[PDB]
Amino acid sequence: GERSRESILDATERLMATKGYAATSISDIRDACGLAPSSIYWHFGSKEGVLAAMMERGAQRFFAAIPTWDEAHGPVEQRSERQLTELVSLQSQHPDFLRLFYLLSMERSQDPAVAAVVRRVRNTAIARFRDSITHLLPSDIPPGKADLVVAELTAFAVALSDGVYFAGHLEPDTTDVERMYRRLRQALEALIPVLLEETHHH
Amino acid sequence: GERSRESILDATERLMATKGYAATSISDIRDACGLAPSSIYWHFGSKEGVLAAMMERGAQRFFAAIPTWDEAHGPVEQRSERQLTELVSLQSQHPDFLRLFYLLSMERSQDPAVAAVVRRVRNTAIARFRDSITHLLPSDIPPGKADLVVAELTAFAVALSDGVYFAGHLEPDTTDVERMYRRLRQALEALIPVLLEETHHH
Ligand code: NA
Ligand code: NA
Repeated sequence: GERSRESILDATERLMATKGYAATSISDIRDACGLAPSSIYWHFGSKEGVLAAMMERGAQRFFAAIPTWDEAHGPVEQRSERQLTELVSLQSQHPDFLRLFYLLSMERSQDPAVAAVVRRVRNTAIARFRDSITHLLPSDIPPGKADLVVAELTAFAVALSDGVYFAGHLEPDTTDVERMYRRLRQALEALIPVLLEETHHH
Repeated sequence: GERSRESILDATERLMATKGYAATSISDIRDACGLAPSSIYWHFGSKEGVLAAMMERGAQRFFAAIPTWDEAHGPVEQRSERQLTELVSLQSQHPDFLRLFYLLSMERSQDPAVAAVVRRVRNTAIARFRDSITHLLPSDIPPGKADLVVAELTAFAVALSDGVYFAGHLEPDTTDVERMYRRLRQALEALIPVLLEETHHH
């Protein structure tokens, strides 16, 4: 099934870019990838399902290009910096999967299969941020306390990172993605002791 | 013109909530507000124009409920805190105008009149954040340098604030809006000396 699916998604991607969503028909997609409407529906159920799958595939490619903490090479002190430089580079490309993700997340989606796609991509991003953020804390924090601090830091980072995409979309000419992320790293470093102490009100 | 417009927007708001955008017809809107399709088109041009105007009106109500720095009362040291508490309160309601703003900003919009609406709302938010952020700096910063630092802080705040809405939409049950904004205020306080020093590389 995989290869047919890839071909459908490639064609729909190019078509939507060209014509927009509304003007792109299943028949246009067939014309471009050589698979009959019957075969397209069999794989994606609907046009909206195709868009959702195109968004997920973009997301998977994005995440695969960012090393997990264990995959990052070089000194363990600089693994955090390697991850971040890959994020910066991918984000500064302004990838279309993100536009699609934010759009689908805000739409009150007609096709009920879209929500699961949105949820999966979102949870992956949160888990990936969590992964790297755990390594910013001192290693002597009791694990439960660390889980709390990391969760909060992770939400802050995910929020800032979401906003960076909007800045790139709406202020493309004045937005330095590398610099925004540097500010995030700096904010996280500062917030760590704050969260450690405020949490001690437990 | 004002009062007819308000009535059209009220009706479309209720209708979209109920049926969704696609299922809401101009005729449904007429049925609900008592203004003929001819009069609806005269004011908004198209259905998309109605949605854009509904989004802007929501935004205007939102901004009007947040005091400018000069409007805030109480000690000038606590004006920043008053502004922020109103922001927290409005954001924690998860207002629909924001969903619409993010959606319209991500859509490749068919009606060319929508972009100007998006631009206006966005510029207002940036100016409002800028306004309050200027008061976080020491008063002895040379004005030009302050403009730079404030701009950067403003972009960071706008980005974090955008992300807070996504957290409220996608992690509603685990997102504390007051706490996220407290973290933003704390991050800004920490970033100020960082930006002052890094800027001294000019
Ligand atoms: Na994509
Ligand atoms: Na609205």
